[PDB]
Amino acid sequence: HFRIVVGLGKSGMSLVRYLARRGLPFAVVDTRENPPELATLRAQYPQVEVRCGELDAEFLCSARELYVSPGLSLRTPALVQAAAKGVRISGDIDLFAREAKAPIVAITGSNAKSTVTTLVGEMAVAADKRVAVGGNLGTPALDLLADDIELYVLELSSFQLETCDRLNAEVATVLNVSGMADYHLAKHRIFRGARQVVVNRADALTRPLIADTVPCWSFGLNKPDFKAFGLIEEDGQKWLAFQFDKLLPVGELKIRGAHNYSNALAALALGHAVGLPFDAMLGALKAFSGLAHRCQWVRERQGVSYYDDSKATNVGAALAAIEGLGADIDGKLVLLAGGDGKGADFHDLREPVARFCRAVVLLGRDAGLIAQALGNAVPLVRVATLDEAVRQAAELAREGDAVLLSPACASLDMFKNFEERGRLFAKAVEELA
Repeated sequence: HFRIVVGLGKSGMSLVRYLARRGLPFAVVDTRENPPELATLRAQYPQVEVRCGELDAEFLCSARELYVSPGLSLRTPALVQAAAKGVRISGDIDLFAREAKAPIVAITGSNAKSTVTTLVGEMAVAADKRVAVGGNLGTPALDLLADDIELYVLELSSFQLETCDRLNAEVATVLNVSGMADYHLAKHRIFRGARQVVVNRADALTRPLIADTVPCWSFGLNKPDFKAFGLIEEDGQKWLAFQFDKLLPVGELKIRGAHNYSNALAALALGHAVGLPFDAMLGALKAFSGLAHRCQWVRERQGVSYYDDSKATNVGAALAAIEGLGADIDGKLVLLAGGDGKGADFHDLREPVARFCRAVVLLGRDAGLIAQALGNAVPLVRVATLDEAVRQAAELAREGDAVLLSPACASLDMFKNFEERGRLFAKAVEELA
């Protein structure tokens, strides 16, 4: 029967391409008045009606089925009236789930899902599989469909799972949970029809009831047991481990901190469940420097490692990296910070800096402001350029320390965006003698 695309974004346009190539009659609605895709849609799909305006329950009831974009609230009045008359409320992921003829790795959770999703993708690439990665913010799932594909890796948001009826994922995981009942019930739908699950030993709420009847792999930071990825501590070294077997000393990883070890172990668990070899996975794990500008490893020079965390444009993001990297390393931190502070209260940085920093290097407009908030009990130096800051940190860092650009400020006083700031930080580091 008839179908309607409800919402015209990146996912909506993928629904336009999918329904058109399959030869199915459909129409499109959007609450805007000159949406961007309107010029392309009038030129490339001239036979499709595009109804721009406030949603009308009357118009939607001419469809037996609707595909709602993740942004829109499922409690929008027109959508509630349409489901009462019997319209099936669906979405791109629900169509993808019915059309896939290859296993699906399905990942949902907090912001941490980007590292795990990216890792499993690079692991599968290292294993010579034809793999498509998408979902959530990323390539729309329906665009990934192809008959040569051997493995789908999907980062799914709570909204995308709300309109999904039965995903039939080969392995599925909710990375972490800990009110907010609706958020976690939606995420939990990722387990509908799942043939394997990966659970977090640190968070009992990520374990679905089906873990008692389907293969259940776990990850965590303590010592692993049957079907578990964990940490073994033998001699003075911590090792990533599977069951009784030591896989790799964490010191050979480029990423740092407890959260990254857990993300690495979850990615090992997910990749294992789909038969990725350990040798391929561990090599990819060793080569992964991190996400662009999220505490990203740049270089090791004379036993000092340099980390680009330029995305930390606020106090909260920088405190997380100061405590995350500081608790993990053997030495101490040399922090580079400063820029546009947005009037933030920098007081929250004093104690972690006193506990983890050997010195602080300050640049940017609000460098004097951060200085007064840190006090006169940590060694401070104020510089004018990023290259001065990098060389000044290298003159302060002793072996085993970490040089951390976690500015806690925006970069627009001296740079184009934070990404150019991190890119130029890496350049100054790569140019040290």
